[PDB]
Amino acid sequence: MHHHHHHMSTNPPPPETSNPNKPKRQTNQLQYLLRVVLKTLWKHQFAWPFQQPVDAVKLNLPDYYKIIKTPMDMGTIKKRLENNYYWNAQECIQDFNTMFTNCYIYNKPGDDIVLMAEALEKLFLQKINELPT
Ligand SMILES: COc1ccccc1/C=C/C(=O)c1ccc(O)cc1O
Ligand code: NA
Ligand code: NA
Repeated sequence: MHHHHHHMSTNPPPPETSNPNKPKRQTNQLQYLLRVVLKTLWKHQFAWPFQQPVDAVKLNLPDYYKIIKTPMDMGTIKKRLENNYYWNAQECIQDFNTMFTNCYIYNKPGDDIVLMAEALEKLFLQKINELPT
């Protein structure tokens, strides 16, 4: 009897940051999303949980990827922007919204992590209120 001692929690593969077959563009709005929006959010005191895929193994959150089926994080977004992965600003904004929404789904109002996401989302909405063009 192994008692399933060898079945251990693992993280899923991270989201793709490059797809040569995906249509992509460099737009002023996407350049701004990288240079202004992401890079100021990245420097925020609360950015650190969001700077890379949730590592459910390290955090001992074995239920995270049971609950969250569309993970997203700013590290993935930053790579996508740097790799010219996106067709338009709205695709990138959708990834930000997914990142915040996942946090609110998995956690509860008043949790430290949710207060962090709320603060970043406030700054995010302030920054994207006006894009180029
Ligand atoms: C319940 O999750 C938290 C609660 C309070 C503060 C932070 C978190 C989440 C931390 C992360 O998600 C995280 C931090 C560092 C890292 O390398 C990977 C992560 O998923
Ligand atoms: Na929730
Ligand atoms: Na702006």
